[PDB]
Amino acid sequence: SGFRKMAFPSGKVEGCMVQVTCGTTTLNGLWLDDVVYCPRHVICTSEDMLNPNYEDLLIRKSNHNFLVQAGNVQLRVIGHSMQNCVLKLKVDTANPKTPKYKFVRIQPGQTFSVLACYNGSPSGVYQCAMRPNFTIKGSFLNGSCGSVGFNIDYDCVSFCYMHHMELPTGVHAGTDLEGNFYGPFVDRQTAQAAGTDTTITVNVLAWLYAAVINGDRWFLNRFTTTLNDFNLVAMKYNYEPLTQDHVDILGPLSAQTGIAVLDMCASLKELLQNGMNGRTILGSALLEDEFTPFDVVRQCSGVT
Amino acid sequence: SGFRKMAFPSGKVEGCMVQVTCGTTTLNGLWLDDVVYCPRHVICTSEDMLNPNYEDLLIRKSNHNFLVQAGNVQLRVIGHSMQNCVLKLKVDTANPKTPKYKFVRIQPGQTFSVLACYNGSPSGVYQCAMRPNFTIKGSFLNGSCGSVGFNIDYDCVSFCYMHHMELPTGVHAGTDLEGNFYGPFVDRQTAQAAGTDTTITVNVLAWLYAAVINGDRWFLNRFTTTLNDFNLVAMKYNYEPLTQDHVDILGPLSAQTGIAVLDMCASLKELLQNGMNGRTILGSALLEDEFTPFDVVRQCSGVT
Ligand SMILES: *C(=O)[C@H](C[C@@H]1CCNC1=O)NC(=O)[C@H](Cc1cccc(F)c1)NC(=O)c1cc2ccccc2[nH]1
Ligand SMILES: *C(=O)[C@H](C[C@@H]1CCNC1=O)NC(=O)[C@H](Cc1cccc(F)c1)NC(=O)c1cc2ccccc2[nH]1
Repeated sequence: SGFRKMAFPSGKVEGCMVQVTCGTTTLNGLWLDDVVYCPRHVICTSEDMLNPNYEDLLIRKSNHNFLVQAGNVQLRVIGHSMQNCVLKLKVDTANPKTPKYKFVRIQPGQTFSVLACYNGSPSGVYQCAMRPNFTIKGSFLNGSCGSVGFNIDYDCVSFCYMHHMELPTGVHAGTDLEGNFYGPFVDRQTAQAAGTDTTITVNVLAWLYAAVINGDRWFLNRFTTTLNDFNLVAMKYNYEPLTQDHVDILGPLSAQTGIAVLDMCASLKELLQNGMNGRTILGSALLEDEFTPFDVVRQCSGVT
Repeated sequence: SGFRKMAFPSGKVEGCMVQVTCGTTTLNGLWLDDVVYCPRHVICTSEDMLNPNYEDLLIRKSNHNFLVQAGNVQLRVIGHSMQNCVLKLKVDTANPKTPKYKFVRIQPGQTFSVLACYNGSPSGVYQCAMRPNFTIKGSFLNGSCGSVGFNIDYDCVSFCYMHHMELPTGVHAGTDLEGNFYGPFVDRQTAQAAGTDTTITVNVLAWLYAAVINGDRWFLNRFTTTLNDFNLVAMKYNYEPLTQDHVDILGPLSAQTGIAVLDMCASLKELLQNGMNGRTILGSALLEDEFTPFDVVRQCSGVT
């Protein structure tokens, strides 16, 4: 029993983190086979950022301008190129610790683990969701850029996020490992800001099922609702509409608990309209939306 | 910016997890140098548990009854012995991935990372506090016993927890790596139950400082309180008394924010007496007590 925000074990990713330095900027890189991936803004000066032409900036660099350090070993850079907003530094040594991996882009509402790193050294691991507005609510300081987000399936690391920047509200923005930003953000100095966000309804329902599996039942009721009536309530409280695919995805959890999805939706409607009246669910006094149905199933196996 | 429940990178511990099987029981072990540590209840049958004499049970075992598997390699057991509630299996191979390590016992109120494992394979990592009542609110299923808790300092893993059991309320109990239980729990079948718990006051104050560093200020006020008057309020709300050492430990965070510790205590008193009035702090609608002052400093460096 119990339910925690749990990250994937980070060792397979730790073995891939290196330090990349260009000029006076140091940040992190991801070393897979004979390529090190890092944010292209490593090549910028501060004044470069309010109007950078990266093609020009990169054409003025050579391999020797990039210092790559893996632990206490310098890696010789033998080529450089830019893929969208990431820099690919070819090095003369394949990482012997390269895991099986994939570069996957994730959807809003999906979760992943972040290995925060500084100076190529891992500092902490935590779980994050991609928000509907394509930001993440991370924990990142100066020097954390190039830290990555990932999921692990069997033996395979699916990398889905590289960290680039912090927005004015304190939330975070980055790219997939192809260098393509999540959301309408850019690696140049602008007034860019997070757009309006919404709550991930299917994840809240998943977490209510986690709570039932863990013995929190006080919010259940005998009522049901229709999908349409629920989604009228969702709209009013800035929750994302629930689809029939979401209902289908919640099928296993509904079967395990014996609580139909639209019955649980009637409970969520009551919670939105009434609040908790001083009670908690899984140790929270808010409705939590950063657990997917898969996160709940993986963690709550066989408690029944 | 940002503030997350962050665990330590788990790779150094992943390299130490193995599977231990005795009879029909499989659980996890910790392989350091040429010793594998695991819960001694691995040698018990189900009926053994309501009244086990472990000295007798172990005197009836031999090395060949213990199957130890590190990944896909069987480790030959060449000795066995029992230290309090842990079993030490000497194997004929030193773990080449042994980190620098220590066995440290932690205090209630301190935090650590848990690497949940099944069948010797790491599944997830999360941060936990040792509660005042010596339980932990973990996330553990059948097969998770022998999973460990730890902190990492520079290159050194301080192991502080091995998992043994789940209590009736769904919280968890275990030992230090010397096999000595945290709290008044035993590895035999009893009606044992978690005792009354309390909130870790110094950690709540630390988290309020984290919130200030991250721009949540609405709960601040111009008032101060005395330590005595605060502790009268603490007693009423089942919070642990605040000591002058706690005040001293909060000194750096107080200096960084410019908010005297007893000023922050006056804010906490107001929050306990009034609630939050629909507001949140660092994304929570409850006062959070599983971050130590060191956790906050490590994570919130230089946001100022
Ligand atoms: C990389 O290590 C670093 C991580 C930041 C630092 C603080 N917290 C984080 O997550 N990233 C930067 O320094 C980037 C660089 C950059 C990227 C894209 C466009 C840019 F103009 C600059 N800068 C920021 O994250 C940044 C800059 C400003 C200015 C004003 C308000 C907010 C803000 N965020
Ligand atoms: C080890 O893998 C396993 C981990 C448990 C399983 C469920 N969630 C966990 O964290 N631990 C056990 O099976 C232990 C064995 C044990 C240890 C000490 C004394 C014992 F009598 C048995 N058993 C339990 O955790 C347990 C047994 C019972 C019975 C009734 C109520 C609660 C309870 N917990």
